[PDB]
Amino acid sequence: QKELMNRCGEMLHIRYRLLRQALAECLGTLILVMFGCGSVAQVVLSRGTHGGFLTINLAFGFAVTLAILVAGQVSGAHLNPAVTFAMCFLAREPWIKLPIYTLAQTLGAFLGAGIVFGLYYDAIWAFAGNELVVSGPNGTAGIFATYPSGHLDMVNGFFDQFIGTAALIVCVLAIVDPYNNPVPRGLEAFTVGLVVLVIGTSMGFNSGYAVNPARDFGPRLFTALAGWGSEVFTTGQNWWWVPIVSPLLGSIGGVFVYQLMIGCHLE
Amino acid sequence: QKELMNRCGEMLHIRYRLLRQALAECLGTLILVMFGCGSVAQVVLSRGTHGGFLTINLAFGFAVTLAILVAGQVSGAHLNPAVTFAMCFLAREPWIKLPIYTLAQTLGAFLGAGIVFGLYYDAIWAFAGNELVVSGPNGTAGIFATYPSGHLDMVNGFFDQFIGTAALIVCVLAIVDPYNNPVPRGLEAFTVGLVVLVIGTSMGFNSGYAVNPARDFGPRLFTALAGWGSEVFTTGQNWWWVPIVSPLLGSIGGVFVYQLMIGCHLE
Amino acid sequence: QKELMNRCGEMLHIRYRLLRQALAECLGTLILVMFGCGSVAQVVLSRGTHGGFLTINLAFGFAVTLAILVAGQVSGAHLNPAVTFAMCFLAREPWIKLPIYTLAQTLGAFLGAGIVFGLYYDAIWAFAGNELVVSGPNGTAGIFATYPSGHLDMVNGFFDQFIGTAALIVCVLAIVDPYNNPVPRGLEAFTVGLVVLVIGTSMGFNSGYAVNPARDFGPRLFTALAGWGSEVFTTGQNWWWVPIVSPLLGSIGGVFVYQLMIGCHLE
Amino acid sequence: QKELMNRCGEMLHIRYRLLRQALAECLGTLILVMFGCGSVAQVVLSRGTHGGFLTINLAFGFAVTLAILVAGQVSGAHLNPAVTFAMCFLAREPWIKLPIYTLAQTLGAFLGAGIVFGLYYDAIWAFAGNELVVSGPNGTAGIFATYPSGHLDMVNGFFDQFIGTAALIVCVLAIVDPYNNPVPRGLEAFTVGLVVLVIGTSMGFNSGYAVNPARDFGPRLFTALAGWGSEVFTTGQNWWWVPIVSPLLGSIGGVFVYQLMIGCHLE
Repeated sequence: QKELMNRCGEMLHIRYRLLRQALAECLGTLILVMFGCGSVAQVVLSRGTHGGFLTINLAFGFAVTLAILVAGQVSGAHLNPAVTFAMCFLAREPWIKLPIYTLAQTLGAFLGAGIVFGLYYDAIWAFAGNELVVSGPNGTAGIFATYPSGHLDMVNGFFDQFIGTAALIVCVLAIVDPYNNPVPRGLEAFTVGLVVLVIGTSMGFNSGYAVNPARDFGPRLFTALAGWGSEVFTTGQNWWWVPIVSPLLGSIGGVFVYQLMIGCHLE
Repeated sequence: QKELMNRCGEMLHIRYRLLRQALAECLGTLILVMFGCGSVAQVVLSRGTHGGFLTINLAFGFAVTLAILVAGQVSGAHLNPAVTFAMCFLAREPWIKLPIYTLAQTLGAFLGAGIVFGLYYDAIWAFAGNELVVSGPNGTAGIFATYPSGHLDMVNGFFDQFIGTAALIVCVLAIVDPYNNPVPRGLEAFTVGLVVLVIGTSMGFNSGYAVNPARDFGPRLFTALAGWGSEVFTTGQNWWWVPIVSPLLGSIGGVFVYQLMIGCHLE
Repeated sequence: QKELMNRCGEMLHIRYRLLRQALAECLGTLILVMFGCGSVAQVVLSRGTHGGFLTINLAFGFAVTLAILVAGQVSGAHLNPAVTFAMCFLAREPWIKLPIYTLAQTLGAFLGAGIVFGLYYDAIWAFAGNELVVSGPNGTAGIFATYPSGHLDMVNGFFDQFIGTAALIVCVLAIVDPYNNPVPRGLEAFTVGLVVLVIGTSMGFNSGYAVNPARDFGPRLFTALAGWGSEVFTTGQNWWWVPIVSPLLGSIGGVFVYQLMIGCHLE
Repeated sequence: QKELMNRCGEMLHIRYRLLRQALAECLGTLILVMFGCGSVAQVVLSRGTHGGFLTINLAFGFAVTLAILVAGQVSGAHLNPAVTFAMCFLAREPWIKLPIYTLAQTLGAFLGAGIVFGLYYDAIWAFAGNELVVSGPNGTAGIFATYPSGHLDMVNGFFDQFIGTAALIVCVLAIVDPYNNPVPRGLEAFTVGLVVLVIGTSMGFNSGYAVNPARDFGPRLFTALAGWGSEVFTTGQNWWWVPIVSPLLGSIGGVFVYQLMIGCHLE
């Protein structure tokens, strides 16, 4: 039966490399969101019975590792518009793929929310008694997108994502640096996956350590059309744009931090 | 004394390769079930005193790694009829070993339940006061097999295992792909073990993330003969066939997902 | 100042290899017990405030990895009389070092208890109000040695350690097998450290997953002389000999299990 | 745009190697403190809702791994004056960089506290109602620096840090030993990161497993100027000097322990 599989492989073969990389980013971000947002639903819908916040940190951290193992060889497994912006800002990848990856990263993250919604369709609907509440004691929209806590304000929420994304790029840039290799080559999947693991355990209290415009805006746009309504965007004094603008500004901020102390003074 | 050991080794040497691989699968699935179902008994019989659900996720995830380290070099450490079905569907392994591995995977998983039952013989019997209850406040059958929760329905339970198994095959296929190696070769034990770790932390709320017909039907058949009675099969509106049919359909579904976006468009 | 260090190194150089390996086993078991029994004191004296049972599993599992990294190159990091008995039974190491390693493993484990006692000297004494209680609500002897639970009986306690040690040897033998290498060579520290991690999360409910005569009898003998009295040995219907006799019988039982299915039918 | 980046790289290039290593230590300790002290604020300000003590252990343990991945190739990622003192005492690194690294390690740790303070500015101020309390039910100074518990005394606190640092150097020396390599070269980031993980789970109950004069005195000096006042230094019967003097004495104590049993008797 290998003759049919090889025949199907040659027909479905994609000549365009750019579209091949965008297809890998859709599945790479799908795994990250399905295994990440699905973990939140496991600890929110169960009210902590099936795990606490450490379950979210372990699943979100190791979902990046698995997403890198899946789409790393094809597209580089950027998995983040802030990460893609950092690579483009460093003259490492063409600027033409910045909107291509972002469009391919928002998708898949949007699809990953639909998979999580279909995975917990009965639990989500029975959480608030055949109704959808954006936030509160029976809030269900917090599973997909990230929302500020009661203590968090508008100014602190901006710097919460800025520091989270800057610390992500600083650690990511050191891993992907060709001249900075304190670890044998090929272990970039586990090392980058540890960065998201310690970010959730350190800066995941204010909002939910989004630090990813695709991971946040993607499922947030899904919840608007799924039935949560327009209240998703207006929650937290129009919080929806904070996990988008701030991580982009945090990427260039984290690019400068690494380059000024270690990146430029190497070799 | 090495002369006797070498003499015993040559006598016990098995010429048939297929039977050698089936013998490895029996011990490979035995370790997976003994260390997996034993973890559930540690957190169910102790009522959360000796660990929560994160204990189950860590033990189930790392039991696959140890089972791969034990039987990986001999049989490939399929450890799953859905995984074996995916390999056969991809023209990677002969179809003759699909029933051979499944028979060898149900066994060992059945034996692994007996080892767990003998490990917690006093705790299981004293859990309900010298009696066996399939489900409820003193339910003991949920340690071995997986049962749906109160919120889970018949339709959602089918798609809960379908999504769990499809996400397992997608991540497994990327690891075992000869042309998709973002990680140095030989680390397949740890990478696959992380897939089960994040599946339990993401989709382990609805039923218990079976995603393995051998890991579910094996000990479930043990509980029927151990003393739990025929109520094990009739619990949850005849739930016993869901962790069997759905993961098989989820394997081919997950095979298509990986091949269409990354698998076919490689090299 | 390197001249003095090199001069001191040549003077202190040990010609005897057997005594060099015994010295490594004393420090190897010291790290395992200090980081293992110290973890129990962190969650028992704090009444779960500074960690649950998962803290014990992670610390005990990763203490074996660090002890292997410290004494692996010198003595092989057996760290267990049952493991040493398995190697001697397999004609891999001389029988002369079976009592030498056991004497060197009981020591260090005894010293590791003294370090833990001095680490938590104030917490241990203030736990019961300037008194030492072997077991109960204010029990402090359970930190060092392992004691059966209320549900555990004499017969089940024997098979609890037998299954725990047999599963340890089966996974250890597959790692140290020269012809069974599904993982790149040199990762034996992390792979063996995962075996103890999943044993604590699976079979650590009945008694405390001793599965190590040196790790159990060592600090238990320390508690008798530290002030706990002879009640340590008579607790649990003379439980002290169960974590000694059973793991030794479980090592040869686990040796046969691996050899009959995978060990003999290799290459 | 690569022409501008290369032009900027040559201008910003640093000729002095010693200043290049000090710049790496500032960012290396910054990551360790930002991801370490930020984890404490995640579990203290949330009152355990967003994680327990295991969150601190995982974040502190893996922050050393990420800090080594960032500054390991440049300065060696000492990250600890006790570690730097151990290297200088072993005639491995020049004594001239002992005050240079310590000054560069206190900084960054001081800056890491400011980043954590700005990350949780609203949560810290709202924790005690627009006020700063050093210790108590609303204590906020314990996030940055380490303070003794109620049971801990002056004598035990000295030996709590002595044992913690000695066990750290013993495990660190075995990893960085050129002649003691039971693990493939290059995995020093993960192996050292496991040492801090098991130290927090074993000896992190008495004070908070400081075992690092830079990680403790750095943010402690920040809290004095941030608004906590001079009570930070006088808390716990002048505890501030214990995490400074004791780890330095524990480094040479741990140097002797490893050298006498394994270090000297090698090759």
